Amino acid sequence: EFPYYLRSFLVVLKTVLENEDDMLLFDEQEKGIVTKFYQLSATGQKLYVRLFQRKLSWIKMTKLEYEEIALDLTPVIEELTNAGFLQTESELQELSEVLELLSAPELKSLAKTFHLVNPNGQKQQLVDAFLKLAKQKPGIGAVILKRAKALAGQSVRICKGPRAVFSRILLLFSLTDSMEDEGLLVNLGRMEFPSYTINRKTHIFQDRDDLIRYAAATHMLSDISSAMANGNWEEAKELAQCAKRDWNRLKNHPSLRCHEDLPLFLRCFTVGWIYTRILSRFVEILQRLHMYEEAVRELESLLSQRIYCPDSRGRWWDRLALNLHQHLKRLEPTIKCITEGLADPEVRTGHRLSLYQRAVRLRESPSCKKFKHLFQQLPEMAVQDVKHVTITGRLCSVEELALAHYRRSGFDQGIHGEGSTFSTLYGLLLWDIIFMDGIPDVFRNACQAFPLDLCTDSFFTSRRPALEARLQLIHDAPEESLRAWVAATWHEQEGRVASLVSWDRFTSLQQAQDLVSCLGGPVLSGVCRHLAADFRHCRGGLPALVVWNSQSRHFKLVEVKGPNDRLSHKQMIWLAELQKLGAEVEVCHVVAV
Amino acid sequence: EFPYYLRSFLVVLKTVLENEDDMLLFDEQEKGIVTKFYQLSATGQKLYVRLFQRKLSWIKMTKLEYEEIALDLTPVIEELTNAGFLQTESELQELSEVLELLSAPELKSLAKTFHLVNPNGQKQQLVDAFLKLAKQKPGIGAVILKRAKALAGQSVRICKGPRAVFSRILLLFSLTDSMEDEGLLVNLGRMEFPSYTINRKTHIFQDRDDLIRYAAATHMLSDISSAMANGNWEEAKELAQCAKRDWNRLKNHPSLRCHEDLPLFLRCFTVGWIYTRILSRFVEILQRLHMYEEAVRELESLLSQRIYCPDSRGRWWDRLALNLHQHLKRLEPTIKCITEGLADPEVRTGHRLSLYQRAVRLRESPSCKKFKHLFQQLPEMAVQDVKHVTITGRLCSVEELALAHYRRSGFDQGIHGEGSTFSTLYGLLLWDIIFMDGIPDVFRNACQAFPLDLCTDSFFTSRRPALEARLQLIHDAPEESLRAWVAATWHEQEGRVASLVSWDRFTSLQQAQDLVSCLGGPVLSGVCRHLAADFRHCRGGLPALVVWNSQSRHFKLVEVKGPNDRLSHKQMIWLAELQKLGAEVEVCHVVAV
DNA sequence: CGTTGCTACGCGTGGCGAGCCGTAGCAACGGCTCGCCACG
Repeated sequence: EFPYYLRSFLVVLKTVLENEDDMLLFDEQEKGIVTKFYQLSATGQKLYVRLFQRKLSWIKMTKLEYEEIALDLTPVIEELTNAGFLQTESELQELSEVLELLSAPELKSLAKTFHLVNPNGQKQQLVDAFLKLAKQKPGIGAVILKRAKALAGQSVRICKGPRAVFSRILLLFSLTDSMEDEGLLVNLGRMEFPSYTINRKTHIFQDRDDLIRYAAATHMLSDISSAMANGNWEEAKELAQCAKRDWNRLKNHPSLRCHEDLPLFLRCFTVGWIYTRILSRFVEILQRLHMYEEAVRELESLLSQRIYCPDSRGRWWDRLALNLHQHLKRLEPTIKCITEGLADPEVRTGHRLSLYQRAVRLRESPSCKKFKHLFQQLPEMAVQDVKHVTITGRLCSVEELALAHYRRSGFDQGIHGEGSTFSTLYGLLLWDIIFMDGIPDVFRNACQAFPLDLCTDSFFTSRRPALEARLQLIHDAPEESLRAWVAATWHEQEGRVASLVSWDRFTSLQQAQDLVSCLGGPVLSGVCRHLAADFRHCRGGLPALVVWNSQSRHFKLVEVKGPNDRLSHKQMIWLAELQKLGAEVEVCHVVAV
Repeated sequence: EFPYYLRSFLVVLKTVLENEDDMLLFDEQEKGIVTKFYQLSATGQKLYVRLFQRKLSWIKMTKLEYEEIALDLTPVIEELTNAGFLQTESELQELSEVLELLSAPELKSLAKTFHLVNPNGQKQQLVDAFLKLAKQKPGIGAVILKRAKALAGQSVRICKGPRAVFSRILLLFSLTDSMEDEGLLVNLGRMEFPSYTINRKTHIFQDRDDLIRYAAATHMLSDISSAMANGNWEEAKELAQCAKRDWNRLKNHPSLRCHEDLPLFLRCFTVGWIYTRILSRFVEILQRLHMYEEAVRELESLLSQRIYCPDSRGRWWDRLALNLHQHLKRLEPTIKCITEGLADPEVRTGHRLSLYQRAVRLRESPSCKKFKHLFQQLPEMAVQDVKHVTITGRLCSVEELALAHYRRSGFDQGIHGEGSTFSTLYGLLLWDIIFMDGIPDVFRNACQAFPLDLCTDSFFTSRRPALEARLQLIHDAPEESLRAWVAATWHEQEGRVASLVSWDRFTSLQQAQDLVSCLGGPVLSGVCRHLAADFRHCRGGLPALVVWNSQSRHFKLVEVKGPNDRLSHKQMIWLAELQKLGAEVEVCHVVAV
């Protein structure tokens, strides 16, 4: 009667409409369209949202079925058409769009009609043949168009004007979903968020145009990503080349100056940052296509600016070196690269370790004896040793095999939760700081699962005195404090959606209390500090497993590796860090059976 | 020249005289008195009605002033006296009546005259002293009488014979005004009533005597009510005890058998029903006087019969339990009471909830562990949860504060109209059914504001097919239908007095149309069904407020509660019902500032 | 309900009447607040 998708869609409109500065990014005709949506019947609102969620393409009217809305959709379609929200096949004027609308038999039929060869050819071959055939001013395109429409019959499509309005509203509601591909899910009407106070101070978008350019970059990034994921690297390349063309064409626009003044945790919500991300995928595409030459200039270009994606610099330096070392075989620029990279303070310890490791390799083979004078800068960056055990396989999940073995070794409890285990404890012990008042712009509407600066260096620096006082309080805390604090947060917040916290990670509050008792205050303090100080990079390197003996309270943090799986650099940096806090860590290899 | 009070008085006489069966309830001398009234001059008719509206007591002739009738009333008084309509002080023969007529100085003067002590005592003390002094066959009463009359001077009083004739005529004209205290206002000459056709089939009063007994019960109920309202509970008790004596003295009279055969919506216009109401106030009086013992037998007596005031049974059961539980502290009869009450199908959901709530309380404390075997009958009567918000106070009207807050929350429209808002919409959407032909005895003269069965279960059952067809038609109605129907009734009936409909509740037809558009057909259908099916009990529990956003058409039904105000059971039953129809409901608490 | 001077003793509203040689008891006194009823 009042279905979820409509409810959730209504929440988003309400939120965005509520904020006057966001509303200044739309003109009067655009606001008028939201009004028109509100003036639709209920059955009309339901169909529009069911169609708005679908891929933007034409749909045959005989394929439209939503029994829960109406047994015959025709008058609803009619309402939406009169209101300017759907268009009918009278406005279907693009040959590609209609060729996309036909089934396989129909395309074949049309093919025979125009005497195409290979009519039993695949759809994409037919589509391609027809469009070429249409390129014979003016062309026979018009005739292929009318005959295809005769076949397709009555059809509707979501109009693009109104759709783009809702599209930008959606963007405004959840900015952290825009670059999510590579911080709007169904429950939105029903999920309870944490409490905090909205506090805005800074404009992200300079004007209506700024938002529109932002949104177009977003869609392009989404397009390119889609292509790459399906292995369509050639299409992925051309899309990236166009995106590349739009970006230079836009550089030195006055709006960019204002973007540069935003703090990093807002700056990721700007057009330039998005094109930088686009350029970064461009690198991967060039490599898949073996264009290692071209990949290197793009890397050097990315690294030559310092306004966008500083987080990415380590990945860039490391890939630049790899291309220089291996595919280009240029030994002296490679040394230069590693040394610049090592000097770059944005590079976190993982890539740093990776860069250094490559230096050692280069300094120690016939190929580079002569460059010896370029290796004296080398830091003494070392990472401490861990213990490795092996267990035999079975026919199954490698973590579950590990868990069974540690239960045989006296560790009757165990959790396979990766980073979520610690991040959940972090969440439970530091909730009121994660969600504290007084930090401008980190909470911009009432539907966030985290403060916007969470995954940014300024999270810690903006809450430093409270953090310093809380981490000291944890480090010294006796068991009973630890158990109590966890219970407090658990009791007061259970169910509330906080991105750090998985309410189902533990089998119960008691299990979580038992775990914090075994880990103890110093260890917990150490891990919470790392997560607060540098959450992106810490969450990823943490051991698969935590196991413990409920009698002795002996615990081990265990990383599990099956055949052909080894430690990444991140994992090596964090097993050592954990070891430094005095936790016992172990790597468990499952061997082929 | 032709003043309102006379016009209205003339309308009543005309109506009643017009009906021959009503006229059979008066004898020839009584009809003769109406004739004599008609034979009075105009100035005579005006004075009589101005005196008939006044309290029945003696009036000093030097206090009579009606300049608009005559600058000297003497010959008019003379006309009314000759005609037998007023009596003069020659017939003032009751010591109490004359002691009531004297001012404060005069009573003091008389007091000194008869050597009363405390002559500076209050009037009621003097009045009481004189009447005691008169009790010294025969007594000195005669002497106090003559000396008081010497002081009071020329005085007149409305004669009781003719007055009681007009009194019964008034009763006959508007029977729903008789029990109104606890369904004859000035405009009567000028108010336009709805259209409908008179259709009588059943005699309410068996004869002249029946009507007279009915009227005397009415006056007693009015007396007792007056007493209670002024906190004269002791006088209220004695009046009730006499009334109690008259009722038993009357039980098994043959006229009662005919009253029992009347449908409920006429049966309320009978002597027995009135004494039942009298007995019900008797309960409240006994409690005010802390006679909780006696209150309980009266309750048990009321509940032991099923012919009168079935509507009241829930109130009775609930008060019986309260007296048993709290003041008598009898735990086992209390359980019995609640269980009988819960079994009583006359008890509506409000008192039902109240009864159950008391059961839970009794089943869950040391006092009643042992009675566990008496609690197994317990129904699973549950009532769903609502949302509660709080806002800060200001120095002002709690509903107006709420309205200001919801305007801040984006609800630019709002109405504080309680039940009248919905009942007005009900009225506008169902007018021609509320006033339809074909239901015998619901329209008995041309001056009714509602069908007589309106507030009775038989309203719905007597119009069920038309109601079922109309509520289905509303449930499915598109916005444009809703707006149109409301406009139709508004246009055709505006001004006509219908008790359900407040022509001033909305600021205009358009506001009402905008509201019905936001509420939508299903919700409206749900509320109209409740009001049709059970109008007494539904109108009272409805939220103070309806607020809405004119753009999104989001609406909320809001109940407002200031300090020390909480939800009644009725309100809890109807917030849930509204919630069931999918309306969004909210309780707004204003907190002390 | 004060202040004080003398006597005796040792249904929603507005208008307006009613109410409130010292020392202890009481009646008059006005300003003020309340309740009742007529009225539209």
